[PDB]
Amino acid sequence: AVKIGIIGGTGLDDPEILEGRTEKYVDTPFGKPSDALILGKIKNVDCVLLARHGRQHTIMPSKVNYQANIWALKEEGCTHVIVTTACGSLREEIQPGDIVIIDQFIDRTTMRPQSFYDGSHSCARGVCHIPMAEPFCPKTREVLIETAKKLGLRCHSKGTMVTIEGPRFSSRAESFMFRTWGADVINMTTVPEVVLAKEAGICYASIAMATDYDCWKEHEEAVSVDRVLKTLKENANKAKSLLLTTIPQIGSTEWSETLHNLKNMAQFSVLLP
Amino acid sequence: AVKIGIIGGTGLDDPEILEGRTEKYVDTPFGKPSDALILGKIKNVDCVLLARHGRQHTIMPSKVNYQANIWALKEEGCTHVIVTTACGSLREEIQPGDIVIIDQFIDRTTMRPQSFYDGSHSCARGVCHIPMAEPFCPKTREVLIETAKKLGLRCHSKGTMVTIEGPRFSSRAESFMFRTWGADVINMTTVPEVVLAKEAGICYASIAMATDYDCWKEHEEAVSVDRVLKTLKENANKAKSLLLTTIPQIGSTEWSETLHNLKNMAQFSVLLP
Amino acid sequence: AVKIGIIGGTGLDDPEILEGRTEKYVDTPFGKPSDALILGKIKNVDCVLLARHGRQHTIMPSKVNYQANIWALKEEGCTHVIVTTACGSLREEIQPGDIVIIDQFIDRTTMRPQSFYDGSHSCARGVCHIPMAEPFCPKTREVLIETAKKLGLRCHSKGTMVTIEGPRFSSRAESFMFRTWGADVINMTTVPEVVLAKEAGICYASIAMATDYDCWKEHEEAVSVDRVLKTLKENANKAKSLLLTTIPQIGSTEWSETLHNLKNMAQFSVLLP
Ligand SMILES: Nc1ncnc2c(CN3C[C@H](CSc4ccc(Cl)cc4)[C@@H](O)C3)c[nH]c12
Ligand SMILES: Nc1ncnc2c(CN3C[C@H](CSc4ccc(Cl)cc4)[C@@H](O)C3)c[nH]c12
Ligand SMILES: Nc1ncnc2c(CN3C[C@H](CSc4ccc(Cl)cc4)[C@@H](O)C3)c[nH]c12
Repeated sequence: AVKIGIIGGTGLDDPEILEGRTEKYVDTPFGKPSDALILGKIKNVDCVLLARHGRQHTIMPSKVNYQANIWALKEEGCTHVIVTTACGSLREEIQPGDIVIIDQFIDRTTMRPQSFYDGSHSCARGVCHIPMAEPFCPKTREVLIETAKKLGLRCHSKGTMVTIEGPRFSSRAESFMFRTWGADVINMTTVPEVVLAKEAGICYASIAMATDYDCWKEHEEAVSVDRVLKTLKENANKAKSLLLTTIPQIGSTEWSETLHNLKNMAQFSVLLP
Repeated sequence: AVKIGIIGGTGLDDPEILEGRTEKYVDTPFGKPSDALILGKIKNVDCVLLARHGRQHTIMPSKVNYQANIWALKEEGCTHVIVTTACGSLREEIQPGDIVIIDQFIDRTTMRPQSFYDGSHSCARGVCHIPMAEPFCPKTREVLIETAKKLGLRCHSKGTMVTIEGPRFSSRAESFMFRTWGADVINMTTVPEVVLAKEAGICYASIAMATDYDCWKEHEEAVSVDRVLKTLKENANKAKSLLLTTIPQIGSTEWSETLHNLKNMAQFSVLLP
Repeated sequence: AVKIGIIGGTGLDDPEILEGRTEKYVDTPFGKPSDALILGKIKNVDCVLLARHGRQHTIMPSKVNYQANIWALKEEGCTHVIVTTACGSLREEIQPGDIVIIDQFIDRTTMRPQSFYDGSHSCARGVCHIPMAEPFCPKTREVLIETAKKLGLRCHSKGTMVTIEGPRFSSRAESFMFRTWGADVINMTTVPEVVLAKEAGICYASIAMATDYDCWKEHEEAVSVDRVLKTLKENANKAKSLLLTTIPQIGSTEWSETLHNLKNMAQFSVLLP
């Protein structure tokens, strides 16, 4: 069965869009999810919705309960998780408003749990070393790409997200260094969400929306909260249209082989006594 | 009004120099400052002095209470914070003994709180994402530069500090990598001091004194505590003269616009419910 | 006297090999070592054996008690610590099965104590800033090199280990970035083991065994637990032969000057009140 966890800036909740809406507060072995899971049906496909920074944004990216979020989506039975994220563009040709279907990351985070297998829980015994060669679901990305071209939206079919610890924005020196590293976009939340998704055997893809060019331009104002907020307001419909047209397609594709493979990868990543 | 917090290796305390000296032990929402604040007047300008690693240097750079230090200077009413720091040179042309008026950093730290807005305190509610495009006060740096040329001291008008976690020094591989990154000087304390200063709406500049060339030279002894200590002893007067001649000038400049701008930046960085 | 702590994948325990075997559970100021120290004699040289991830591998590289391991070896009286480690090759010419006698590292770790001098213990008072220009014992490496050529084994006489936090493997973007950085091999345990060894005045060298090429190859399967495990099984005898032929030689060399120098370096790294 297809069940799609959706994380992020999605006005997808709900009434016209979400049929059979149910609000469910969840307690996981890793503590509390960011907010109540919102459960329902979007065009006859089972979905689960989750606001990353909580009821009206009160928790910093560093202190987001990533373990609880992923574990709670898996336990509802999600086979997919498709997320949305604001990001800074590190390249001229990724303009604010553009979607980037990222395919790689570089971790610049420092204070974040990145495994369920942390020694502390009976649900996750042993040590897990999960492969990250292909951090993002190949077939989901493809649908995301096909669908954005169907929508005639500006879109980059690939890209490397650098995830900074934050909550501060980058210095200029840092911005230029990530440029030399070959990173395309920058955020605060992609790691460890994607790593925990893979540990859980979930197919996970990210819709990244560029909102600013960070601070690397010498003659333009550098990123701020207010500039990200207004760009994000202007452009939020694109990520929303992309998901409404994507979700029909996911629920009408063959998935058993991808999910079987993802399950074995996660299974065989773990070392028991 | 002008009030200048001064952090670091400053024999500025006191008797000839500091008029109207007062020792004040402070308790902030973020715990204890590194040491008692020493309060007084240097050439008719209100100053506040603070030893970064405590009464006779007992705390590692990683465990320095950066939140408490900055918050306590702000609460005394500082409009400026000008700091001094030892550093390793990552370029031949920055010789030991040289001052670098840094203008950028690269964060290599890992275990450090970098925001007052951490979820825990009523004085700092919401999430703060502070811009870091220009981490250091433009007009203060300028005075620092003008004044060092007035002193005929060797000086670099700009520079990128890499801040390592420590307390160890860098491996050679690490030293060469920061070189390829375009870093000029290296230390253990610049981040998060500067980031917390900006969150507080304080104009903050750093006097960086090169003490060694780290370990990148193939045919010279690599950095050690004793080599830094003796270079620092030989060269400590330069940073002291620079501040005595700088402090008159700060207290005689126009500041209201810079501080208004810095206040709005900090104000508009924060997200409430 | 020579006493050699040996950490890692060593079937050196024991009966044919280890004379006068004794199992000793130890309590250090920094908590418990990874496992019981196994104590005895290998070709008439006093050795101490220690399994890094514990009795049948149950602790993640991030949560390994590095402070306890090193401190317990020092307190038994080790003058040397020679370790073995699996690693990913970041260069074509380092083939799986090859030994790399590493000589440098780059730290990509984030959540790890890296000093005994942490403020908390009477055995380690003050702040320690240990030089890392030459993180690995020069004369031990040399014996390791000479001995591998005597064994006619494939061997790289130098190399830069990047130590990632883990427990996940690297993304591809990350793999390529460490390549551009000039790293040769990749692991999860080298830092802070080597840094704590130096703080302790112990001569410390690493036998690194390449087990995989991580994920940088476009047309080969990326690293997994099972691929590392089988390569490691196939190649484990090489690291074992290298140590049996190395250990005679260490116990028959002049060491007093190296250890005196290493002791002064550690001594003079520390700042008391
Ligand atoms: N240059 C940049 N650097 C790092 N991250 C970002 C991001 C990504 N997030 C924006 C956000 C800061 S602004 C914002 C916007 C809406 C709301 Cl409700 C709350 C806050 C952080 O979660 C990271 C966009 N541009 C970035
Ligand atoms: N190559 C290098 N790398 C990192 N940091 C530094 C530093 C900066 N600090 C020196 C200092 C180590 S030596 C010292 C000197 C005086 C006293 Cl009272 C106490 C200790 C650390 O706080 C970082 C200088 N050279 C450096
Ligand atoms: N590409 C790579 N990246 C990071 N580390 C490694 C390592 C080094 N270790 C292997 C090991 C993962 S696989 C393994 C093997 C035997 C046992 Cl008993 C338990 C687990 C981690 O400790 C890091 C090899 N290849 C690596």
